[PDB]
Amino acid sequence: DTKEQRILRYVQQNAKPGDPQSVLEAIDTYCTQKEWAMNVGDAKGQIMDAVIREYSPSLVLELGAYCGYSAVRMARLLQPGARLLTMEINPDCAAITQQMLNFAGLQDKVTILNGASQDLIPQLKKKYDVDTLDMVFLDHWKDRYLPDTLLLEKCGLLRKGTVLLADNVIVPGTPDFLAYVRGSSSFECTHYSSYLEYMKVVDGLEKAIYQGP
Ligand SMILES: Nc1ncnc2c1ncn2[C@@H]1O[C@H](CSCC[C@H](N)C(=O)O)[C@@H](O)[C@H]1O
Ligand SMILES: O=c1[nH]cnc2c(O)cc(-c3ccc(F)cc3)cc12
Ligand SMILES: [Cl-]
Ligand SMILES: [Mg+2]
Repeated sequence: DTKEQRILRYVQQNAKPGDPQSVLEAIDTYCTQKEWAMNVGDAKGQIMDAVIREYSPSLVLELGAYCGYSAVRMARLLQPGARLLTMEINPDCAAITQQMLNFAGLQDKVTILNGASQDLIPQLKKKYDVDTLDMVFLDHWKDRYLPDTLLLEKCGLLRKGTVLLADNVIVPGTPDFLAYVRGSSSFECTHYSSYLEYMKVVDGLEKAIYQGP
């Protein structure tokens, strides 16, 4: 079996069904004591929780699901009837994420879309009945962050106040995306310095709030 399958099985055997916080703790314990994995983790996750609670977004888009850690982390703090869509290119990972959300009791709040972000984004309005997004979590692949931000804008999915939250802007790093948002009048940017998941290595989140054309 794969690392991701082992993480899910660990959850299943060391967390409580229906209890999101127990799911996060189990994933964090496994990835600290057994095998590292690229979940946003607890240090950055606490900054993410702070953001979610500030904005209480009704519709969140996540780019990059992996095993579902971040989807559990966000979806557990959404208000009733609020929703998360998450896009995942790797079908094995999509199936793990679904099972993770199911285990957590969050499946009614989350839709996992199996496909590439750049193919799915153009289908959100007509196929997923989306108007505009309240928040975007970018956490898929460093080289897609800029192109997919620009695509989201093109497709009319951002509105004044939409919150872009970007993982890994330091490690692996996303220099094109950062230089672009920081230098654009269309974005109000703040940097949240932290650590790479499970590691004593500096990393951070970028918050970029869309301000209109
Ligand atoms: N273009 C793309 N579209 C969708 N998913 C992508 C993608 N490029 C990479 N990915 C997916 O992005 C994920 C990065 S890891 C995501 C971690 C997750 N947000 C968490 O914190 O728990 C991987 O599962 C990878 O398959
Ligand atoms: O590719 C990644 N996508 C999404 N999130 C990531 C993430 O949080 C960490 C890393 C990562 C960081 C250091 C390293 F040595 C190897 C991989 C990659 C991704
Ligand atoms: Cl951590
Ligand atoms: Mg990440």
